[PDB]
Amino acid sequence: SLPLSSLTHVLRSLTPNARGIFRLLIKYQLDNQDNPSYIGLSFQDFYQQCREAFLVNSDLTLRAQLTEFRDHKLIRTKKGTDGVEYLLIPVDNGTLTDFLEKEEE
Repeated sequence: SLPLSSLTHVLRSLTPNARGIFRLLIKYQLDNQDNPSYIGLSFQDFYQQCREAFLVNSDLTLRAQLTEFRDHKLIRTKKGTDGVEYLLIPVDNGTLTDFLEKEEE
């Protein structure tokens, strides 16, 4: 797993909204970490959530952003029973927690 400081270093060269996007995805993973049936959010679901937080306004920009995240190994996808891609972050949840506690006091 990637350490907190490498994670921060990747994120600091992105835009404010990209950081928001990543934090929103963290929050979903951490809030559901004790549920073995949570396998992540679909793109359409996450897109709508990002749109409601004024983090993104097009399919295109979100998709570009997730693709950049994947190349940095900050997202992974897993196909559901339905053939739909579900989004998770392949970083230890302790590290992700520490990240949120720094990104606000």
